[PDB]
Amino acid sequence: SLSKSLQKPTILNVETVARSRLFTVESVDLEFSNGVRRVYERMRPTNREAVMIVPIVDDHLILIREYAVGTESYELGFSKGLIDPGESVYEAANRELKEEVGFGANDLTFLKKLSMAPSYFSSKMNIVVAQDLYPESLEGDEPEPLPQVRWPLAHMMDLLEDPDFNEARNVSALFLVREWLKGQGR
Amino acid sequence: SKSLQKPTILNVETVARSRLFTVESVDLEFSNGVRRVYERMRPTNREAVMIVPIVDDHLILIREYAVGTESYELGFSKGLIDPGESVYEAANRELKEEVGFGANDLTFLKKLSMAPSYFSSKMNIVVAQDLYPESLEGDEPEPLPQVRWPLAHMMDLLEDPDFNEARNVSALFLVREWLKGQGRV
Repeated sequence: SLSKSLQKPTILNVETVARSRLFTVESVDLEFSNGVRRVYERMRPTNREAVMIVPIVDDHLILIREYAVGTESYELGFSKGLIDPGESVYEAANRELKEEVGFGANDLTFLKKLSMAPSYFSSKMNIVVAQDLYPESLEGDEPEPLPQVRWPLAHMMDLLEDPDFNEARNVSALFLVREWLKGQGR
Repeated sequence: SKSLQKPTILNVETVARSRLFTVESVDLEFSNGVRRVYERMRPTNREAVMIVPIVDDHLILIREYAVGTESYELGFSKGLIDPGESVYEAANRELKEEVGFGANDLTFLKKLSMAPSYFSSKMNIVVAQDLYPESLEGDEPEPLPQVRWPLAHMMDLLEDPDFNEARNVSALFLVREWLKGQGRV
């Protein structure tokens, strides 16, 4: 038969089937274009977005060490947080830097927006590069201080040899910033 | 300056369960005495695999429905590694189920975590070459349209929002780096 365009399935029903303090899982009844019915599960859709900041000062990246309960270990990577309602990406980035690393930035650049496993989650991550930093601290919600790690741009790619850093958002960010740095040749 | 001391886990408790999700509440005591109750997805040892097939200087991508964003993604074939399978074996089987091809040359490029703050799952990236026809039945509810994308313009994928997902992006850049190594550019 004739090749045809994509046709999204119709959502027959959506029901909350489990809720924790931070998670709300929904059961979604679907009917695909070919009439096949299936029940999928996903995290309740939200429009709350995240921001990840990549600070560069004196030819070094500023990374942080942060506990992750999912793996029960310390990850090495870029500062991340949520964009509060009403805030632009630049504003959330500046606020998160101040709260996590004690600096604000006069030069913030929005490089890319990414989704993460959209089959189950609808969250987006905005990658921002921060330069021309100045000291300024804000109170965050971290239970413990976030140790900072200065990493030379010239050896940026060595971060891929550290399993504590090898997380999809960190790796995507690393390569996107390097591409951007090439643009201006710095 | 003091060394890193992981918080101590005082208590773990299942607090919600769905068909595919089991959320745990974790009581923590950081080394500075601060106490917090974090929530996470029950830790698992099960791993995923993602395959990047290359044929005649082109990437083979697939379009697949994602209920979380209620849209069609454009990207690499992904699946779960079955217990007892190596990454190579899982990659070959998934290729077969999803694109109808097996591969004689499979290379394991990288292993990545995904939001370790709440999940503990790993994603293995495998490049597949020297393909041959061979189908296996998967459990997909509808066919997965295939899209051929030239290696010479692989970075243009970053201009398609249907493709811009952290795992696809990481794999794209890692495969490009690897291609450079064989002068495939």
